[PDB]
Amino acid sequence: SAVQQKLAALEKSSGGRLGVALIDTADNTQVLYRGDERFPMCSTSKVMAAAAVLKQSETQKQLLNQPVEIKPADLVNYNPIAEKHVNGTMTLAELSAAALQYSDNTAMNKLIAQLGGPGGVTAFARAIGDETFRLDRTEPTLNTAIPGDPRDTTTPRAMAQTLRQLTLGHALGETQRAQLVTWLKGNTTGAASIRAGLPTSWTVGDKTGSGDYGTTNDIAVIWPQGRAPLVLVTYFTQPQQNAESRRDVLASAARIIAEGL
Repeated sequence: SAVQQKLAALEKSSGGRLGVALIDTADNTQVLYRGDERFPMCSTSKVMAAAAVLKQSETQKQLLNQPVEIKPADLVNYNPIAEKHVNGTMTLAELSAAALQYSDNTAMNKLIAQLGGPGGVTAFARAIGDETFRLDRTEPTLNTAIPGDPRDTTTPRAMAQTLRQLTLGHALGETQRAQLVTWLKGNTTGAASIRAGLPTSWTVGDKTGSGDYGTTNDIAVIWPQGRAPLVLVTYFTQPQQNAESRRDVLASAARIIAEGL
């Protein structure tokens, strides 16, 4: 398709490795570029951790209001929200919001612990049919994004399907699903990524991700005004360990996808 040639040309111009998966829910059509290759998830993994806690709250009705202590030792490299509550508490809801909307790494680590470790996040993925997702480490080491390293990776295809189920399908209860959508729609870190490649009139909920090897990711649900929603995953990684983020590549990929729908 014209789109796959344009995505290939974008990738060639960028010097990196680009992975894209679009699902059009209007007709369930998929557009894939390196859709079955593994990419480091980085902070896009935080969606699965939040969704797993949400699933727990279906049975533990009060779980999200459970206070969790933030101790100094819990603080890692990037904790914009947890920092504000050191030696205090945050609820599991507040921690979920912080992980998704501010990409707080301490918050993410508290969610993993609530789930009994990285194996508890991966287990939820398997439970909802994602056999590709694997979370092996905690923050910040899950962001090393070493070429060839299968730890803490997924594929664009797999993440797109899973993100659809969590947000548009019924992998989660109705209330949990809505809460996740509300959290994603209030993301604050995505203005320069997928959102920058799309019409301003479209509503977007997304979770960005970044790590070493210039890894620059964004996963998003898109509600075009007067049209079925779309799921768009864009993964991008580069061959130099100290490469700079390339959020423009994600916007450009979104723009190329928008040209055709």
